[PDB]
This record gives sequence, C-alpha cells and structure tokens, in this order.
Amino acid sequence: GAMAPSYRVKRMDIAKNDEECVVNAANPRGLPGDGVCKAVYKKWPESFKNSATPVGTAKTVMCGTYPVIHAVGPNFSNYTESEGDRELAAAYREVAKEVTRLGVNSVAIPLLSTGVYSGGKDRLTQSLNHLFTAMDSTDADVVIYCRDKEWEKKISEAIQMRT
Ligand SMILES: O=C1CC[C@@H](NC(=O)c2cscn2)CN1
Ligand SMILES: [Cl-]
Ligand SMILES: [Cl-]
Repeated sequence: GAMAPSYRVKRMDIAKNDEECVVNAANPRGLPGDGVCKAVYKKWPESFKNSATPVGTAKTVMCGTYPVIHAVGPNFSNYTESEGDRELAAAYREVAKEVTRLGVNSVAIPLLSTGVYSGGKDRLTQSLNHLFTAMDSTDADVVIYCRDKEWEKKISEAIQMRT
C-alpha cells in the first residue's frame, strides 16, 4: 500500500499516467471503442485479448507486466436511472477488488459513465461519489484523470472538502 494513501486529480490523457496500473472505461465487448477506451486501445492493445465482460464488472488483462483493469459502466441511454446507478456503483466495487488483488501502490482511474455513456447528463458527482465509496477502503494512491478544465476544478474541490 501507499505510506499515506491519497486522492489526486490531473487534467491530461490517462494513456500518459504515472501510476502502477490503469482503469479503462471499457465497453462490454472488448472493442477499441471511442474516448478514453480508444486511447487505452492505442497505448495497450495487447490488453484487449479476451477483455469482454458484462456491465457492472471489471476484468484485468496484463500488457507486458502493466495491468489494465477493464471496468464496464452502464450506458444511461439504455438503463433506467435506478438500474444504471446500481451498475455504476457495482463497476467501481469490482475495480476496488482488482486494485487490492494486484497489490499495486497506485492506480489511474477515469470517471465511469461520464462521457458517451452519460445519456447526455452531467454525472461528475454521481460517478465520483461511487468511486469514493469503493476506493475509500483501499490503500492505493488514486489519481483521477479528466479532460475538462471545469471538471478538474470540481473534482479537486470534492477531494479537498473531505480534507
Ligand atoms: O473532464 C471530463 C469531460 C467529460 C468526460 N470526458 C470525456 O468525454 C473524454 C473523452 S476522451 C477523455 N475524456 C469526463 N471528463
Ligand atoms: Cl495530454
Ligand atoms: Cl463513458
């Protein structure tokens, strides 16, 4: 574990992370996809061998010795708000189990279901609070990756609020 486990946020491409493993915002079919998923496919294509997994789950595939945790959040275009909320919380609980099992000291993580799976809604707070619920009991350093300047400020504020 990390000596003083922390949360941080950075505004940059998660494919350039400085952590011991990465969480992909995956589709259920293990396809190259779009957005974060397509950046992950370009950087770690070997990690897409048998990476298909259902919604609300995480499946880890090694690229060399570098772990890629494929986490499948719900597409809110297809799920009800209620069922989507349940699957989004579940995906993050499976990420926490994988990060623990791998014994890593740090993990790079995007906000699940906030891009093309958002159903056209702002889900920063919903997704970030499910991330905290799952990751708070882990001792890995967590580095959250985003692309938007206003999202960086809001994520940073939420981290600092808890202290
Ligand atoms: O800061 C943000 C902006 C909206 C969403 N990002 C992407 O859609 C996206 C596409 S490629 C990388 N992120 C989540 N985070
Ligand atoms: Cl960048
Ligand atoms: Cl998404």
